[PDB]
Amino acid sequence: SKEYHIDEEVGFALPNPQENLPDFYNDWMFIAKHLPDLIESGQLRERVEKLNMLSIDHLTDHKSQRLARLVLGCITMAYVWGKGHGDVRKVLPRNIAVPYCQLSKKLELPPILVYADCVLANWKKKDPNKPLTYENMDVLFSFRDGDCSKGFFLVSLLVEIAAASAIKVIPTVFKAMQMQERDTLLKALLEIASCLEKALQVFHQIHDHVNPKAFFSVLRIYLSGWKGNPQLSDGLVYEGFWEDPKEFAGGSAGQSSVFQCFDVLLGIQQTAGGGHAAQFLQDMRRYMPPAHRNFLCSLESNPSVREFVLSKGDAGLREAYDACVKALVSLRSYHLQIVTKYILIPASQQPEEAKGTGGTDLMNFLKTVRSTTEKSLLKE
Ligand code: HEM
Ligand SMILES: Cl[C@H]1CCCC[C@H]1CNc1cc(Br)cc2[nH]ncc12
Repeated sequence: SKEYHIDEEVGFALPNPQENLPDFYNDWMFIAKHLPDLIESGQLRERVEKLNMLSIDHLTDHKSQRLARLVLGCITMAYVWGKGHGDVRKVLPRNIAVPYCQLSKKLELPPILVYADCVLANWKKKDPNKPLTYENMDVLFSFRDGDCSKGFFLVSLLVEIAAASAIKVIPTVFKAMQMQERDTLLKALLEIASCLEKALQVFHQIHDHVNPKAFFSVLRIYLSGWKGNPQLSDGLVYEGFWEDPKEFAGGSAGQSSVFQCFDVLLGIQQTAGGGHAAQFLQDMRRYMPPAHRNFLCSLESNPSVREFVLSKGDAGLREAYDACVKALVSLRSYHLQIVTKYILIPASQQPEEAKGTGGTDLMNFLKTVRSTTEKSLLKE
Protein backbone atom coordinates (compact mmCIF):
# COMPACT_ATOMS: atom_id res chain seq x y z
CA SER A 1 0.00 0.00 0.00
CA LYS A 2 0.92 3.67 0.62
CA GLU A 3 1.58 3.08 4.35
CA TYR A 4 4.31 0.60 3.33
CA HIS A 5 5.51 2.74 0.38
CA ILE A 6 5.32 -0.07 -2.14
CA ASP A 7 5.08 1.02 -5.72
CA GLU A 8 2.93 -1.07 -8.04
CA GLU A 9 5.59 -0.98 -10.75
CA VAL A 10 8.99 -0.86 -9.03
CA GLY A 11 8.06 -2.26 -5.61
CA PHE A 12 10.52 -1.23 -2.93
CA ALA A 13 12.43 1.02 -5.36
CA LEU A 14 11.87 4.71 -5.10
CA PRO A 15 9.63 5.47 -8.07
CA ASN A 16 10.98 8.12 -10.44
CA PRO A 17 13.80 9.39 -8.18
CA GLN A 18 14.64 13.09 -8.04
CA GLU A 19 17.76 13.98 -10.03
CA ASN A 20 18.27 17.61 -8.93
CA LEU A 21 18.52 19.33 -5.59
CA PRO A 22 17.43 22.86 -4.71
CA ASP A 23 19.89 25.46 -6.04
CA PHE A 24 20.85 26.04 -2.39
CA TYR A 25 22.80 22.75 -2.41
CA ASN A 26 24.65 23.23 -5.75
CA ASP A 27 27.94 22.78 -3.82
CA TRP A 28 26.90 19.26 -2.76
CA MET A 29 25.63 18.39 -6.20
CA PHE A 30 28.83 19.55 -7.94
CA ILE A 31 31.19 17.35 -5.88
CA ALA A 32 28.85 14.32 -6.01
CA LYS A 33 28.50 14.42 -9.79
CA HIS A 34 32.34 14.79 -10.16
CA LEU A 35 33.65 12.18 -7.74
CA PRO A 36 35.67 10.36 -10.43
CA ASP A 37 37.45 13.47 -11.65
CA LEU A 38 37.87 14.90 -8.15
CA ILE A 39 39.23 11.68 -6.64
CA GLU A 40 41.64 10.96 -9.47
CA SER A 41 43.09 14.49 -9.11
CA GLY A 42 43.72 14.26 -5.36
CA GLN A 43 41.30 17.11 -4.88
CA LEU A 44 38.19 15.50 -3.41
CA ARG A 45 38.97 15.82 0.28
CA GLU A 46 39.95 19.50 -0.27
CA ARG A 47 36.76 20.42 -2.13
CA VAL A 48 34.78 18.79 0.68
CA GLU A 49 36.70 20.53 3.45
CA LYS A 50 36.09 23.85 1.65
CA LEU A 51 32.30 23.40 1.90
CA ASN A 52 30.09 25.40 4.23
CA MET A 53 27.60 23.72 6.48
CA LEU A 54 24.23 23.75 4.80
CA SER A 55 20.87 23.41 6.43
CA ILE A 56 18.76 20.42 5.54
CA ASP A 57 15.69 22.68 5.82
CA HIS A 58 15.40 23.57 2.14
CA LEU A 59 14.90 19.80 1.38
CA THR A 60 11.17 19.96 1.44
CA ASP A 61 9.83 16.50 0.47
CA HIS A 62 10.80 12.84 0.64
CA LYS A 63 12.31 12.56 -2.82
CA SER A 64 14.54 15.61 -2.14
CA GLN A 65 15.62 14.09 1.13
CA ARG A 66 16.38 10.73 -0.51
CA LEU A 67 18.49 12.31 -3.25
CA ALA A 68 20.43 14.25 -0.62
CA ARG A 69 21.08 11.07 1.33
CA LEU A 70 22.46 9.61 -1.92
CA VAL A 71 24.60 12.70 -2.57
CA LEU A 72 25.98 12.77 0.92
CA GLY A 73 26.48 9.01 1.21
CA CYS A 74 28.42 8.86 -2.03
CA ILE A 75 30.46 11.89 -0.94
CA THR A 76 31.09 10.27 2.37
CA MET A 77 32.37 7.05 0.77
CA ALA A 78 34.60 9.14 -1.52
CA TYR A 79 35.91 11.09 1.49
CA VAL A 80 36.61 8.09 3.72
CA TRP A 81 38.19 5.77 1.15
CA GLY A 82 39.83 8.34 -1.05
CA LYS A 83 41.61 6.84 -4.02
CA GLY A 84 40.77 3.36 -2.77
CA HIS A 85 44.23 2.00 -2.00
CA GLY A 86 44.28 2.33 1.78
CA ASP A 87 44.74 6.00 2.63
CA VAL A 88 41.59 6.59 4.66
CA ARG A 89 40.15 9.45 6.70
CA LYS A 90 38.69 8.52 10.08
CA VAL A 91 36.99 11.88 10.67
CA LEU A 92 34.20 13.23 8.52
CA PRO A 93 34.06 17.08 8.51
CA ARG A 94 31.18 18.74 10.34
CA ASN A 95 30.19 20.72 7.26
CA ILE A 96 29.03 17.36 5.81
CA ALA A 97 28.76 14.96 8.75
CA VAL A 98 26.19 17.20 10.37
CA PRO A 99 23.52 17.62 7.65
CA TYR A 100 24.21 13.98 6.77
CA CYS A 101 23.35 12.70 10.25
CA GLN A 102 20.42 15.12 10.57
CA LEU A 103 18.86 14.03 7.30
CA SER A 104 19.61 10.44 8.28
CA LYS A 105 17.88 10.71 11.67
CA LYS A 106 14.88 12.24 9.87
CA LEU A 107 14.61 9.33 7.35
CA GLU A 108 15.50 6.76 10.10
CA LEU A 109 18.54 5.43 8.20
CA PRO A 110 22.14 5.25 9.38
CA PRO A 111 24.61 7.83 8.07
CA ILE A 112 26.16 5.59 5.43
CA LEU A 113 25.40 4.64 1.90
CA VAL A 114 22.83 1.84 1.94
CA TYR A 115 21.24 -0.27 -0.77
CA ALA A 116 18.14 1.94 -0.77
CA ASP A 117 20.40 4.92 -1.58
CA CYS A 118 22.79 3.58 -4.19
CA VAL A 119 20.36 1.13 -5.88
CA LEU A 120 16.75 2.00 -5.06
CA ALA A 121 17.17 5.79 -5.45
CA ASN A 122 20.19 5.99 -7.76
CA TRP A 123 18.52 5.73 -11.12
CA LYS A 124 16.51 7.53 -13.84
CA LYS A 125 14.66 6.81 -17.09
CA LYS A 126 16.39 8.38 -20.10
CA ASP A 127 13.12 8.70 -22.04
CA PRO A 128 10.04 8.54 -19.75
CA ASN A 129 7.75 7.12 -22.45
CA LYS A 130 9.89 4.03 -22.70
CA PRO A 131 9.77 1.21 -20.19
CA LEU A 132 12.16 0.18 -17.44
CA THR A 133 14.88 -1.52 -19.43
CA TYR A 134 18.64 -1.19 -19.15
CA GLU A 135 18.97 0.75 -22.36
CA ASN A 136 16.37 3.25 -21.15
CA MET A 137 18.06 3.81 -17.75
CA ASP A 138 21.14 5.30 -16.13
CA VAL A 139 22.38 5.80 -12.59
CA LEU A 140 22.81 9.25 -11.07
CA PHE A 141 26.17 8.82 -9.29
CA SER A 142 29.38 6.82 -9.58
CA PHE A 143 32.69 6.74 -7.76
CA ARG A 144 35.49 6.13 -10.27
CA ASP A 145 35.64 6.03 -14.04
CA GLY A 146 35.45 2.39 -15.02
CA ASP A 147 34.05 1.19 -11.69
CA CYS A 148 31.03 -0.53 -13.36
CA SER A 149 28.74 1.17 -10.84
CA LYS A 150 26.16 1.79 -13.54
CA GLY A 151 26.19 -1.90 -14.36
CA PHE A 152 26.14 -3.20 -10.80
CA PHE A 153 23.48 -0.84 -9.49
CA LEU A 154 21.05 -0.98 -12.45
CA VAL A 155 21.27 -4.73 -12.90
CA SER A 156 20.69 -4.89 -9.13
CA LEU A 157 17.67 -2.64 -9.57
CA LEU A 158 16.20 -4.50 -12.52
CA VAL A 159 16.34 -7.82 -10.55
CA GLU A 160 14.57 -6.02 -7.66
CA ILE A 161 11.85 -4.69 -9.91
CA ALA A 162 11.25 -8.07 -11.57
CA ALA A 163 11.07 -9.78 -8.18
CA ALA A 164 8.74 -7.04 -6.96
CA SER A 165 6.16 -8.04 -9.53
CA ALA A 166 5.38 -10.78 -6.98
CA ILE A 167 4.70 -8.44 -4.04
CA LYS A 168 1.35 -7.65 -5.71
CA VAL A 169 0.46 -11.28 -5.09
CA ILE A 170 1.12 -11.43 -1.34
CA PRO A 171 -2.31 -10.18 -0.21
CA THR A 172 -3.86 -12.72 -2.53
CA VAL A 173 -1.88 -15.48 -0.72
CA PHE A 174 -3.13 -14.51 2.75
CA LYS A 175 -6.71 -13.85 1.65
CA ALA A 176 -6.79 -17.23 -0.10
CA MET A 177 -5.53 -18.95 3.07
CA GLN A 178 -7.92 -17.08 5.36
CA MET A 179 -10.80 -17.90 2.98
CA GLN A 180 -9.86 -21.54 2.50
CA GLU A 181 -9.58 -20.81 -1.26
CA ARG A 182 -7.30 -23.66 -2.36
CA ASP A 183 -7.31 -23.05 -6.11
CA THR A 184 -6.44 -19.32 -5.96
CA LEU A 185 -3.73 -19.91 -3.37
CA LEU A 186 -2.09 -22.40 -5.70
CA LYS A 187 -2.32 -20.12 -8.73
CA ALA A 188 -0.94 -17.22 -6.66
CA LEU A 189 2.02 -19.33 -5.53
CA LEU A 190 2.70 -20.32 -9.12
CA GLU A 191 2.63 -16.65 -10.12
CA ILE A 192 5.14 -15.69 -7.41
CA ALA A 193 7.48 -18.38 -8.70
CA SER A 194 7.12 -17.12 -12.26
CA CYS A 195 8.26 -13.68 -11.05
CA LEU A 196 11.25 -15.08 -9.14
CA GLU A 197 12.19 -17.14 -12.21
CA LYS A 198 12.07 -13.97 -14.39
CA ALA A 199 14.28 -12.22 -11.81
CA LEU A 200 16.94 -14.90 -12.35
CA GLN A 201 16.82 -14.27 -16.11
CA VAL A 202 17.29 -10.50 -15.57
CA PHE A 203 20.30 -11.33 -13.34
CA HIS A 204 21.97 -12.88 -16.39
CA GLN A 205 22.72 -9.35 -17.79
CA ILE A 206 25.29 -8.78 -15.00
CA HIS A 207 28.09 -10.20 -17.16
CA ASP A 208 27.73 -7.59 -19.87
CA HIS A 209 27.88 -4.55 -17.62
CA VAL A 210 30.35 -5.53 -14.88
CA ASN A 211 33.80 -7.00 -15.14
CA PRO A 212 35.60 -8.78 -12.31
CA LYS A 213 38.65 -6.62 -11.89
CA ALA A 214 36.63 -3.41 -11.67
CA PHE A 215 34.20 -4.92 -9.18
CA PHE A 216 36.75 -6.59 -6.96
CA SER A 217 39.47 -3.97 -6.92
CA VAL A 218 37.42 -0.72 -7.25
CA LEU A 219 33.66 -0.86 -6.75
CA ARG A 220 33.82 -3.17 -3.78
CA ILE A 221 36.23 -0.79 -2.04
CA TYR A 222 33.79 2.15 -2.16
CA LEU A 223 30.80 0.07 -1.01
CA SER A 224 32.66 -1.12 2.08
CA GLY A 225 31.71 0.09 5.55
CA TRP A 226 33.28 0.75 8.93
CA LYS A 227 31.83 -2.11 11.04
CA GLY A 228 34.24 -4.92 11.76
CA ASN A 229 36.78 -3.24 9.51
CA PRO A 230 40.48 -3.12 10.53
CA GLN A 231 41.13 -0.01 8.45
CA LEU A 232 38.66 1.88 10.71
CA SER A 233 38.56 -0.55 13.60
CA ASP A 234 36.58 1.74 15.95
CA GLY A 235 34.34 3.42 13.40
CA LEU A 236 34.04 6.83 11.86
CA VAL A 237 33.73 10.13 13.72
CA TYR A 238 30.72 12.09 12.61
CA GLU A 239 32.31 15.39 13.66
CA GLY A 240 29.84 17.79 15.20
CA PHE A 241 27.10 15.20 15.81
CA TRP A 242 28.47 12.37 17.90
CA GLU A 243 31.41 12.29 20.26
CA ASP A 244 32.91 8.86 19.75
CA PRO A 245 33.15 7.15 16.39
CA LYS A 246 30.36 4.84 15.34
CA GLU A 247 30.38 1.59 13.39
CA PHE A 248 27.98 1.14 10.47
CA ALA A 249 28.08 -1.68 7.93
CA GLY A 250 28.59 -1.14 4.23
CA GLY A 251 26.05 -1.48 1.47
CA SER A 252 24.66 -4.97 0.95
CA ALA A 253 21.84 -6.66 -0.95
CA GLY A 254 21.16 -8.30 2.40
CA GLN A 255 19.55 -4.84 2.83
CA SER A 256 17.12 -5.57 0.00
CA SER A 257 13.60 -5.98 1.23
CA VAL A 258 12.26 -8.06 -1.72
CA PHE A 259 14.37 -11.06 -1.01
CA GLN A 260 14.04 -10.93 2.72
CA CYS A 261 10.33 -10.75 2.18
CA PHE A 262 10.02 -13.98 0.16
CA ASP A 263 12.04 -15.77 2.84
CA VAL A 264 9.46 -14.58 5.38
CA LEU A 265 6.47 -15.37 3.14
CA LEU A 266 7.64 -18.89 2.42
CA GLY A 267 8.63 -19.40 6.02
CA ILE A 268 12.28 -20.04 5.23
CA GLN A 269 13.82 -19.67 8.68
CA GLN A 270 16.40 -17.19 7.52
CA THR A 271 16.48 -14.85 10.57
CA ALA A 272 15.90 -17.54 13.22
CA GLY A 273 17.88 -20.74 13.79
CA GLY A 274 21.12 -18.76 13.87
CA GLY A 275 23.72 -17.76 14.26
CA HIS A 276 25.71 -15.54 11.95
CA ALA A 277 23.60 -15.80 8.79
CA ALA A 278 20.36 -14.96 10.57
CA GLN A 279 21.77 -12.24 12.80
CA PHE A 280 23.34 -10.52 9.75
CA LEU A 281 20.06 -10.50 7.86
CA GLN A 282 18.29 -9.18 10.93
CA ASP A 283 20.91 -6.40 11.38
CA MET A 284 20.48 -5.38 7.73
CA ARG A 285 16.83 -4.59 8.38
CA ARG A 286 17.93 -1.52 10.35
CA TYR A 287 19.45 -0.33 7.02
CA MET A 288 16.10 -0.42 5.27
CA PRO A 289 13.68 2.50 5.11
CA PRO A 290 11.39 2.37 8.15
CA ALA A 291 8.22 1.50 6.25
CA HIS A 292 10.02 -1.36 4.51
CA ARG A 293 11.30 -2.64 7.79
CA ASN A 294 7.71 -2.54 8.99
CA PHE A 295 6.32 -4.44 5.97
CA LEU A 296 8.67 -7.30 6.88
CA CYS A 297 7.53 -7.57 10.50
CA SER A 298 3.90 -7.27 9.38
CA LEU A 299 4.38 -10.27 7.07
CA GLU A 300 5.81 -12.13 10.07
CA SER A 301 2.62 -11.47 12.05
CA ASN A 302 0.49 -13.26 9.45
CA PRO A 303 -0.18 -17.01 9.62
CA SER A 304 2.49 -19.21 8.15
CA VAL A 305 2.15 -20.03 4.46
CA ARG A 306 4.51 -22.92 5.04
CA GLU A 307 2.41 -24.43 7.85
CA PHE A 308 -0.81 -24.04 5.92
CA VAL A 309 0.63 -25.87 2.90
CA LEU A 310 2.44 -28.53 4.95
CA SER A 311 -0.80 -29.48 6.68
CA LYS A 312 -2.99 -30.05 3.64
CA GLY A 313 -1.93 -33.33 1.96
CA ASP A 314 -2.40 -31.63 -1.40
CA ALA A 315 0.32 -32.45 -3.88
CA GLY A 316 -0.41 -29.58 -6.31
CA LEU A 317 -0.31 -27.04 -3.52
CA ARG A 318 2.99 -28.53 -2.29
CA GLU A 319 4.41 -28.24 -5.80
CA ALA A 320 3.39 -24.62 -6.14
CA TYR A 321 5.02 -23.86 -2.78
CA ASP A 322 8.18 -25.75 -3.78
CA ALA A 323 8.24 -23.93 -7.10
CA CYS A 324 8.69 -20.65 -5.18
CA VAL A 325 11.35 -22.12 -2.89
CA LYS A 326 13.14 -23.68 -5.83
CA ALA A 327 13.21 -20.32 -7.57
CA LEU A 328 14.97 -18.83 -4.52
CA VAL A 329 17.41 -21.72 -4.61
CA SER A 330 18.14 -21.23 -8.29
CA LEU A 331 18.66 -17.46 -7.69
CA ARG A 332 21.06 -18.09 -4.80
CA SER A 333 23.01 -20.82 -6.65
CA TYR A 334 23.41 -18.57 -9.65
CA HIS A 335 24.47 -15.83 -7.26
CA LEU A 336 27.28 -17.98 -5.88
CA GLN A 337 28.55 -18.51 -9.40
CA ILE A 338 28.63 -14.74 -9.75
CA VAL A 339 30.45 -14.47 -6.44
CA THR A 340 33.03 -16.96 -7.78
CA LYS A 341 33.57 -14.88 -10.93
CA TYR A 342 33.54 -11.39 -9.35
CA ILE A 343 35.23 -12.01 -6.01
CA LEU A 344 36.89 -15.40 -5.54
CA ILE A 345 38.74 -15.62 -8.83
CA PRO A 346 40.06 -11.99 -8.82
CA ALA A 347 40.99 -12.53 -5.15
CA SER A 348 43.07 -15.56 -6.17
CA GLN A 349 44.99 -13.57 -8.80
CA GLN A 350 46.42 -11.10 -6.22
CA PRO A 351 50.22 -10.83 -5.40
CA GLU A 352 40.59 -17.28 1.81
CA GLU A 353 39.33 -13.70 2.53
CA ALA A 354 38.54 -10.72 1.55
CA LYS A 355 35.80 -10.34 4.12
CA GLY A 356 32.17 -9.35 3.59
CA THR A 357 29.72 -6.84 4.97
CA GLY A 358 30.32 -6.11 8.66
CA GLY A 359 33.28 -8.52 8.90
CA THR A 360 31.36 -11.65 7.88
CA ASP A 361 32.85 -14.74 6.22
CA LEU A 362 31.00 -14.43 2.93
CA MET A 363 31.15 -17.89 1.37
CA ASN A 364 29.87 -19.39 4.60
CA PHE A 365 27.11 -16.81 4.84
CA LEU A 366 25.87 -17.35 1.31
CA LYS A 367 26.10 -21.18 1.39
CA THR A 368 24.26 -21.28 4.73
CA VAL A 369 21.48 -19.10 3.30
CA ARG A 370 21.28 -21.26 0.19
CA SER A 371 21.30 -24.50 2.21
CA THR A 372 18.58 -23.14 4.53
CA THR A 373 16.50 -22.36 1.44
CA GLU A 374 17.07 -25.76 -0.21
CA LYS A 375 16.10 -27.69 2.91
CA SER A 376 12.81 -25.76 3.03
CA LEU A 377 11.64 -27.77 0.04
CA LEU A 378 8.97 -30.26 0.96
CA LYS A 379 9.91 -32.73 -1.79
CA GLU A 380 13.33 -33.04 -3.40
C1 HEM B 1 29.14 -8.69 -9.11
C2 HEM B 1 27.91 -9.02 -8.66
C3 HEM B 1 27.63 -9.45 -7.22
C4 HEM B 1 28.46 -9.80 -6.23
C5 HEM B 1 29.97 -9.99 -6.20
C6 HEM B 1 27.66 -10.10 -5.08
C7 HEM B 1 28.17 -10.47 -3.88
C8 HEM B 1 27.45 -10.63 -2.73
C9 HEM B 1 28.02 -10.97 -1.43
C10 HEM B 1 29.52 -11.13 -1.16
C11 HEM B 1 27.02 -11.15 -0.53
C12 HEM B 1 27.19 -11.47 0.98
C13 HEM B 1 26.54 -10.41 1.87
C14 HEM B 1 27.47 -9.22 2.00
O1 HEM B 1 28.68 -9.44 2.18
O2 HEM B 1 27.01 -8.06 1.96
C15 HEM B 1 25.81 -10.86 -1.23
C16 HEM B 1 24.58 -10.93 -0.69
C17 HEM B 1 23.43 -10.88 -1.44
N1 HEM B 1 23.38 -10.57 -2.78
FE1 HEM B 1 24.86 -10.22 -4.01
N2 HEM B 1 26.33 -9.91 -5.37
C18 HEM B 1 26.30 -9.47 -6.68
C19 HEM B 1 25.17 -9.12 -7.35
C20 HEM B 1 23.94 -9.34 -6.80
C21 HEM B 1 22.70 -9.15 -7.51
C22 HEM B 1 22.52 -8.63 -8.94
C23 HEM B 1 21.72 -9.52 -6.71
C24 HEM B 1 20.24 -9.47 -7.08
C25 HEM B 1 19.48 -10.52 -6.69
C26 HEM B 1 22.30 -9.92 -5.44
C27 HEM B 1 21.57 -10.35 -4.36
C28 HEM B 1 22.05 -10.61 -3.12
C29 HEM B 1 21.25 -10.95 -1.96
C30 HEM B 1 19.71 -11.09 -1.88
C31 HEM B 1 22.09 -11.11 -0.96
C32 HEM B 1 21.69 -11.48 0.46
C33 HEM B 1 21.95 -12.96 0.55
C34 HEM B 1 20.74 -13.81 0.18
O3 HEM B 1 19.55 -13.38 0.33
O4 HEM B 1 21.03 -14.94 -0.31
N3 HEM B 1 23.67 -9.84 -5.51
N4 HEM B 1 26.08 -10.57 -2.59
CL1 LIG C 1 31.17 -7.91 -1.42
C1 LIG C 1 30.44 -7.29 0.08
C2 LIG C 1 31.54 -6.88 1.06
C3 LIG C 1 32.41 -5.76 0.53
C4 LIG C 1 31.57 -4.59 0.02
C5 LIG C 1 30.48 -5.03 -0.95
C6 LIG C 1 29.60 -6.08 -0.30
C7 LIG C 1 28.50 -6.49 -1.26
N1 LIG C 1 27.61 -5.37 -1.29
C8 LIG C 1 26.50 -5.28 -2.17
C9 LIG C 1 26.07 -3.99 -2.34
C10 LIG C 1 25.01 -3.77 -3.15
BR1 LIG C 1 24.50 -1.94 -3.33
C11 LIG C 1 24.33 -4.76 -3.81
C12 LIG C 1 24.78 -6.08 -3.64
N2 LIG C 1 24.33 -7.23 -4.17
N3 LIG C 1 25.07 -8.25 -3.69
C13 LIG C 1 26.00 -7.76 -2.89
C14 LIG C 1 25.84 -6.35 -2.84
